[PDB]
Amino acid sequence: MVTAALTIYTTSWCGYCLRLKTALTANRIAYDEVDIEHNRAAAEFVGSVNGGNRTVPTVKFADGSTLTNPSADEVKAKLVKIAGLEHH
Repeated sequence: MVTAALTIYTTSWCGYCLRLKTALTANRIAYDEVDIEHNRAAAEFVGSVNGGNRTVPTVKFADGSTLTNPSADEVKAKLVKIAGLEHH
């Protein structure tokens, strides 16, 4: 029942993504990471949301908006408003 409201794009080819991924996990933020490395249809979509690039730690919220390389603070403050929980 842990609702992961964040769709985070990840790969095994990682570095900078892991930084944010560690931050969000330590911040008790539930996220769902994508299969794009193996799952091609979603990989192409990364290129779409970044705009010709495929930046790893791209997060798409339940809001539909994507944040390419966000700060953990932003994510957490956006999470609390879009989920309407853990806000207070």
